[PDB]
Amino acid sequence: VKFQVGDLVWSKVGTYPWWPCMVSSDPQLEVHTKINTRGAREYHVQFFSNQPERAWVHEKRVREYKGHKQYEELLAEKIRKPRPQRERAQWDIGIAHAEKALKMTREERIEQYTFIYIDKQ
Ligand SMILES: Cc1cc(=O)n(C2CCNCC2)nc1-c1ccncc1
Repeated sequence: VKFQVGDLVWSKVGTYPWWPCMVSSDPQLEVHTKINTRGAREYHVQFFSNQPERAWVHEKRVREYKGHKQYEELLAEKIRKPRPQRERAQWDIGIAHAEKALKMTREERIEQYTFIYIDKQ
């Protein structure tokens, strides 16, 4: 376990670009990390965005978030993929939240950003 609740990370999931996240406890499993069905470690993350979403992400697809300018370094891990405008606008919102979160303590971030989960009736 390298990440704890409230840690800021970048996550690379499916078709999406590296995305700013906050590690959090899964509302059902009450853990922020687990070993998956293939025996690999995963972390539970909240994606910063105007659209709250969460996911379990494989540890190899998670990186410590040091700042928005680290994005170029992640791509370096000349040819470049373009990015759709709608997705870029959502990513810019997520980054603005991540940058604000970076200036907070882990306790302040947990209070400010942890999602509220409502059971579907
Ligand atoms: C980056 C990203 C990766 C991902 O796998 N998902 C899924 C989460 C679960 N629901 C279906 C999308 N959403 C996002 C995302 C994108 C923009 N705003 C919020 C979240």
